[PDB]
Amino acid sequence: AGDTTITVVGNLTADPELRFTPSGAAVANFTVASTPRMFDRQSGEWKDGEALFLRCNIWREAAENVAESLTRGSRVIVTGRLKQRSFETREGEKRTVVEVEVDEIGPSLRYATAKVNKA
Amino acid sequence: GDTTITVVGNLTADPELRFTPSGAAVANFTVASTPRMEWKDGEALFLRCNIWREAAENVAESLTRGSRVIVTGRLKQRSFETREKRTVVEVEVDEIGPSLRYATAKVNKA
Amino acid sequence: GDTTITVVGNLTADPELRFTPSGAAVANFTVASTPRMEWKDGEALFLRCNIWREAAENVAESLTRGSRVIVTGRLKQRSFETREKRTVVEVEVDEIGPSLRYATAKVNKA
Amino acid sequence: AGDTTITVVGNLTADPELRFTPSGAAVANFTVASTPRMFDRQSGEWKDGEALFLRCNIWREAAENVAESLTRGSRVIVTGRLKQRSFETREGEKRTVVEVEVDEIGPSLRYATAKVNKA
Repeated sequence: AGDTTITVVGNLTADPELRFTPSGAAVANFTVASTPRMFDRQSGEWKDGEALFLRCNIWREAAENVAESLTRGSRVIVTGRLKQRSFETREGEKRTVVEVEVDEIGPSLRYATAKVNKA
Repeated sequence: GDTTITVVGNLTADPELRFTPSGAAVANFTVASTPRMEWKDGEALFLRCNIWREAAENVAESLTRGSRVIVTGRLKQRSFETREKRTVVEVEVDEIGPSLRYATAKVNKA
Repeated sequence: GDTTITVVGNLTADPELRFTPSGAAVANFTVASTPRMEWKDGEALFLRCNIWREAAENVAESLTRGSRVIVTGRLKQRSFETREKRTVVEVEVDEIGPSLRYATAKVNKA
Repeated sequence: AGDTTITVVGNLTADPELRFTPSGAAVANFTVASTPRMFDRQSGEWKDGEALFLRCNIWREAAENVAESLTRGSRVIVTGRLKQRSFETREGEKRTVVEVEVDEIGPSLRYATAKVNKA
């Protein structure tokens, strides 16, 4: 009844890639780079932790809205479901990767303002 | 050890921006989350939210009554123990953004 | 569209097991979540929880006052609008288990 | 300040693998198989969705407690942080995978009871 759900905050590594299926349905893909931060004891200020890079998918109107509104570097908040997709290596094997099927996404207002236009 | 929460919903009213006596910007708003499954609204959940600093000012400039938002933060609770027991909750907002589910946005850094 | 929450904390009291007039088992318990960072407790957050069916009976059999638990469920809110405004929250528990952070458990299916 | 956090519910695919670092610190690894469920419209009851398999890591006392308490098939609830680890293929390349650094874990009481013993 419950999918595995997630919230990620981070920046897009690149402009959202927008495609259209053969039916005309829009799909946008992008990756969120999430930079955590540790205390870094033994003197010293903060220290950025290893970044997590999550590939995200989103469909139809929401995908179009993402393509119209976000770009490389955009700081975003994303909620969605973690899904495992299967791929194919040039050596025959099927290696999986975890991606986010996005439910909702928006630009963070932490360091930015936004002019919102409702559909 | 902090209990975190993500809520999606609509501002019940325009964010109220103030400044502490110290000069620090603070914004208060309430998120109304009404689940649906175009048939049958669920119970409506109204979460009081507070946020600070530049984010506070960006919220006040960018969002209004009705704006659909994604909010993540820490869930807080108070009890006013009394004459009579009263509790409220509140979310100390870490990040907030307008949802692009049903809208577009022109974004402007800094 | 449902707002979910995960909370980690300790039962304030032994779970209270009842049966609806229908015969359905229900358990009520409250989770006290006290964040720490062995220096400085944070604010304590007490979430009323309800769960149903076999899970209700397993909770009542397995957990007591003090038991450290991991709880995920849907956050619910009520307003008692009145003579005077009063709200409470509650978590409709999807799953619950005792944490193995500071304890072991002998587990027994069914 | 915020890591990317997650809650997963599922079953262990196998008994937890327990190891000890050269310092004597315990580490347990295991994978949670999370089976979501869709409505399956166009007549028909429920239908299990594609399972998500997440590799989980946990350390020290908590790892020992997991090894003492859980086995293959154990239904569990897990909270933790999503981390990307780097590996090495037999063809030279470094392929990453997302894992859970476990904060807390416990056996679900959904279909089971537990005798809890506090340390």
